[PDB]
Amino acid sequence: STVPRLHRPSLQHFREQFLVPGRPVILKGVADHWPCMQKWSLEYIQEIAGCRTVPVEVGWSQTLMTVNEFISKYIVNEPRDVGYLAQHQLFDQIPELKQDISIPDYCSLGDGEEEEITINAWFGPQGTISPLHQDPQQNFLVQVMGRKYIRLYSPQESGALYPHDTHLLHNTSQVDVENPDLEKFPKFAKAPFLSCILSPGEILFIPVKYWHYVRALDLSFSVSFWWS
Ligand SMILES: O=C(O)CC[C@H](O)C(=O)O
Ligand SMILES: [Mn+2]
Repeated sequence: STVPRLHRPSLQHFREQFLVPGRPVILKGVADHWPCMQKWSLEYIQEIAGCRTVPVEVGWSQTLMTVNEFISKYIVNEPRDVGYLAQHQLFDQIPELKQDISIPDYCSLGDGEEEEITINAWFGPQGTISPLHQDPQQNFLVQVMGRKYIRLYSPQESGALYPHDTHLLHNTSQVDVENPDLEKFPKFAKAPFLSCILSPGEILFIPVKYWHYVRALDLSFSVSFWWS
């Protein structure tokens, strides 16, 4: 089915119908007027961040380059390979940018301290893919630029997702969601799921341990908040 979209639900409604039972939802009307939504053009990103070093996932390999280099080589003109400025705490590195986002009020329903929320940037061209995996905290994934196709499988379906057997990769599925090898992974075909296209100004709540797969449909910038 499709992930439900709710306009500014109350704290109590979010807590009781989504957070506690662990059900995904898209929050509308919450981040849609954060400054980032209008300010973060490529040129703005170059002006504020261009000379800073960032980690870039290529393909598979992990490298380092400036933001200006990342934009030149992997975004504009005609890139040779897929590169993704993924899972990077850009807002700790560049506090000016932190002024363009906010901590969602819903995070205060958690048990953790605000100081310990991890804020990551996800900036890349059309076609970046984060394979199906699960994380150990709650997440608000805020879409700023472009759209993402997202598939969500409940932790109750873990047996059908064939996690990798190493402790290191045990949080990641062996299956390629959009082209699954059903000869090797036959249980995957019948596993139920939710999906959405997440658009600018929308927030996706990914419950703790919910399996998620993400493909960028356009040049994309997302900001995740990992919280408890
Ligand atoms: O947006 C992506 O490509 C991955 C999002 C990530 O898995 C998260 O935990 O926020
Ligand atoms: Mn994740």
